[PDB]
Amino acid sequence: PLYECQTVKGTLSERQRQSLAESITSIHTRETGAPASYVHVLFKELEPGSAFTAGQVATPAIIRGQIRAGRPQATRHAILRAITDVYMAVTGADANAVVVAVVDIPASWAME
Amino acid sequence: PLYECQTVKGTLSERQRQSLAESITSIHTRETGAPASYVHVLFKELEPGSAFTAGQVATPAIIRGQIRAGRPQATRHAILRAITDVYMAVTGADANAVVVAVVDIPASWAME
Amino acid sequence: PLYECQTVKGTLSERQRQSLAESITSIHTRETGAPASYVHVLFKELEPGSAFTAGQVATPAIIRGQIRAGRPQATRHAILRAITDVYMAVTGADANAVVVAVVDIPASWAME
Repeated sequence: PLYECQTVKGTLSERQRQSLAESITSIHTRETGAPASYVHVLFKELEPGSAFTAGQVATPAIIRGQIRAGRPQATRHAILRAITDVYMAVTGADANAVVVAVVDIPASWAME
Repeated sequence: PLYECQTVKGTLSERQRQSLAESITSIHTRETGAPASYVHVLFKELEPGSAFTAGQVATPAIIRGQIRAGRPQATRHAILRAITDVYMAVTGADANAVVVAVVDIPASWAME
Repeated sequence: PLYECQTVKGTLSERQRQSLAESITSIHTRETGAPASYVHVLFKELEPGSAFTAGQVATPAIIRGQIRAGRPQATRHAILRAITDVYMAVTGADANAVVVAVVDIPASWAME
């Protein structure tokens, strides 16, 4: 599985990144039952004038996760809820300034 | 909905990113009938010599958009065309060096 | 066709990026029968400490390829194993620290 977090530069500190990484990992290994050694979390930062919401300069938080297909929605939704809650708990950011998406990738489409 | 623009470092200015963000937002809100508040546009730059076309160093432009599934193909094509026409007009780029993709995301795969 | 390579900043030399760009382009054109002019390879770098495996900081390598739908699995698999072998040869990375994915995008969903 691959989780990518995109925020405007200056949003996350090193401690917050470390926290989110350990948490997101634990969330996946708990909701899916997979070994952590295959769970990858990536953090990317955007320049202040490179993030827009409704056509205006903003600071949205986008977290995207690619997981393996063959899982019920209750599982995906559980991951969505947990990831959403933990980011808001770590950063204190607003809910509508946070977007989380977990998509399916067929196992036949990946090689690890 | 999320739109991401990937170009070589130095391609877009502040004014251009503002224009493209406003343009993409307007195009999406019209064709899909979705509010602007949910429309997010991100800009990412690539280091010189890290973008390749036909095995050689080039400056392609990649704009990818993840929208809600359930809308007809004519709607998607209209979004594809408009974004492509706009980017070429704003930047002056070659059509053969511009790639736009609008993929469907199931409504229950995202949380916001 | 679009191939993105995510690594920790400093992992790939410019010569390594060149070699990977050519071989990946070569593999795709060999297995699909598509012109090289449509093949785009992008190299993105992550800041050290912004890339995590399990719970801690690591140096994973993510190569994601977006190709067009309508092609059989054997084609995609051949691309997957080839890219995997080539990357581990060029860089010397561990197989457990390398992830390759090749996803489908319907021709109606892209424009170039």
